[PDB]
Amino acid sequence: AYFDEKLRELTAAVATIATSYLLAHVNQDQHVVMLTSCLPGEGKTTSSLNLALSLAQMEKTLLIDCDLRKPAIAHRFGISGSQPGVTNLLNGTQSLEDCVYHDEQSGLDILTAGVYASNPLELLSSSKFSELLADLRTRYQRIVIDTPPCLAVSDSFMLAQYVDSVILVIDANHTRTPVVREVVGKLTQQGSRIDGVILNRLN
Amino acid sequence: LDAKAYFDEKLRELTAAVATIATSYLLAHVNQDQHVVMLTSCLPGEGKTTSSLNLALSLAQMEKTLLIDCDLRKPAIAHRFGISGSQPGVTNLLNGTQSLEDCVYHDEQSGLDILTAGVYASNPLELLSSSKFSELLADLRTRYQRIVIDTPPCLAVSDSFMLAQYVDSVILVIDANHTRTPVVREVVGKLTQQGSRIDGVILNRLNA
Ligand SMILES: N[C@@H](Cc1ccc(OP(=O)(O)O)cc1)C(=O)O
Ligand SMILES: N[C@@H](Cc1ccc(OP(=O)(O)O)cc1)C(=O)O
Repeated sequence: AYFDEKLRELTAAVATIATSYLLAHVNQDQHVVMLTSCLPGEGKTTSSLNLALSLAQMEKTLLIDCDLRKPAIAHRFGISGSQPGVTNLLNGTQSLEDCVYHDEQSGLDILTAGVYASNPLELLSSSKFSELLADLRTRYQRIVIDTPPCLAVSDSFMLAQYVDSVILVIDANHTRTPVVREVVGKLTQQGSRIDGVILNRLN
Repeated sequence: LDAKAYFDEKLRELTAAVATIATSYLLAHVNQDQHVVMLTSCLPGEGKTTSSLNLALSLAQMEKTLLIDCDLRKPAIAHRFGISGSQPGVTNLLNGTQSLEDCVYHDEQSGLDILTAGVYASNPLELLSSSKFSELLADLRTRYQRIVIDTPPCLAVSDSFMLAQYVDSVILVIDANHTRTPVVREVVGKLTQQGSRIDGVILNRLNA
């Protein structure tokens, strides 16, 4: 049943235009961009690729899958589970060349989550992670980071230290605003600021 | 320089797709007797082919469906599924070069069956006014639950006024941003003053 997949993913794409516009033409200094939600199932992963796909039109961009717990990016580009990714780099198994997947339908570069890692937050709080991000900055104009939810784990409060912009994805049909207000509060009380929302509408 | 071209194809495709949902619903759940349905416009450039696509694709999820390209003059269907222009289709069948089996292309991403216009033919109205064209339609009726036919614009050539005799329903595709209603009212009259009746509109909105 293809036509409804076409409506869902086409809709998902337009729901990210104003966010993609702002980044491309207003805050051009925001080189590393982090997408997150308060809970699972709010459209965060498809908003991430859709954002990265459009930023790929004007800049050499990288999409990184950083939900090392339930990773989806590799799934949605039809990428191998074999394909080495982010954890592979941090663990020094493979190098960046044998890790980036190039979707040259689009020009986008994709760094998948990589093989399983039982220490996801340990890995992400690494100084091998901060070093990896610093190196990717000097190689890419834009980087888009898919993160796991803000209330499930602490990963994303950890990552936000490292990024230039946080975009908060919200299933406006179901997430309640007092929750959002609390998540915004938790970020504010450690430093990070929210630079924009994406309001998906799911059923 | 920017992503306007990328986002505008998506927005155009999304608007085009959404414009065919109510049409498809009506056919799937209200007018189930209308097995062969014809889409057309008054002029070129009104969204008619992608409306014929999405409609067929959408009917495919509930019924065994066939999309036929019958604009033998400026054909688009084959182009939009990434099918070779070589691929035999309607003209091939009418000219008896190929038979029906190694003519139909199956899009197995979607379940839809597609019959392209086929190789070029300089006798287009000649061919469609054939009897073996009607015999081809009679056979396709017994093989498909729905048949969706993309046809030429009404005011360019007369092909579609001829085709309407063979179909159970005519759907008129309209670029409501640009087509003017007295034009539409005139084309409706031309069908009204022969057999055909219009059973529904699809209102595209385009950005020339
Ligand atoms: N693609 C659909 C639904 C969707 C659901 C979940 C999803 O992934 P996650 O919840 O992990 O962000 C992505 C997309 C939409 O955005 O409308
Ligand atoms: N090519 C655009 C718009 C378009 C589509 C079909 C179309 O058909 P026609 O020119 O025959 O009316 C016209 C314009 C789209 O994919 O929606």
